[PDB]
Amino acid sequence: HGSMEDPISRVYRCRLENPERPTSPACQAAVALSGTQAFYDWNEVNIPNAAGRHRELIPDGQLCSAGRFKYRGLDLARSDWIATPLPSGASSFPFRYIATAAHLGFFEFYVTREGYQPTVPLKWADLEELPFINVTNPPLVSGSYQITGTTPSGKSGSHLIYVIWQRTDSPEAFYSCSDVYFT
Ligand SMILES: *[C@@H]1O[C@H](CO)[C@@H](O[C@@H]2O[C@H](CO)[C@@H](O[C@@H]3O[C@H](CO)[C@@H](O)[C@H](O)[C@@H]3O)[C@H](O)[C@H]2NC(C)=O)[C@H](O[C@@H]2O[C@@H](C)[C@@H](O)[C@@H](O)[C@@H]2O)[C@H]1NC(C)=O
Ligand SMILES: [Cu+2]
Ligand SMILES: [Mg+2]
Repeated sequence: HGSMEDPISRVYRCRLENPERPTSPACQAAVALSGTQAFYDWNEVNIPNAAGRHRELIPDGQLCSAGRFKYRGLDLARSDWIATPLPSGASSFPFRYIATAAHLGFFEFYVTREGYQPTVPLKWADLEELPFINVTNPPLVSGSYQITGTTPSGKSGSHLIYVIWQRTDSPEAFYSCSDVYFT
């Protein structure tokens, strides 16, 4: 159980804005759609069944909810999701995935391709084909996994990082969307 902490996922950020009275316009819209309980369950954007079959089980336009109607507020294609500034072509960004319960598993990091439009629902073809980080059981430190990688280098502006956490002792996987701004 968990989600991305840095850059922070939509689901965990909206939780931290308080589901009872959200502060950012995008989270207001998201909580209005999904209701509050989904956001208190920010750590469980999962498919208990995945077994690595992400593209098969998750329809286009439902990447951020992982095809789960419960998390449909995360699929909103808004221009005003709050984004984490991120350098393009750098190896020092402190990536963090907060785990309420650690698991045996690996994390695949994907970024959106050039010419991604935040105003269009996220489709599989909006992401790069290959992950820019794939890491098995990275160090767990103070409740968060610390992950190192090089960000792809010819990027600027509003993008998204999609993190898939596939367990190795279980078919269960977790799915995280993080809004970022390359700069
Ligand atoms: C990201 O990294 C993980 C490993 O940390 C990749 O998963 C592993 O993929 C290996 C092959 O590329 C799998 O091993 C081969 O598996 C079978 C086992 O029966 C053997 O026949 C064969 O000789 C190899 O041993 C390995 O099983 C798999 N590990 C786990 C726990 O699933 C991962 O690959 C991706 O997801 C897996 C589940 C498969 O769908 C892979 O094809 C797929 O590439 C890496 N992800 C990427 C995108 O590269
Ligand atoms: Cu868990
Ligand atoms: Mg690595």
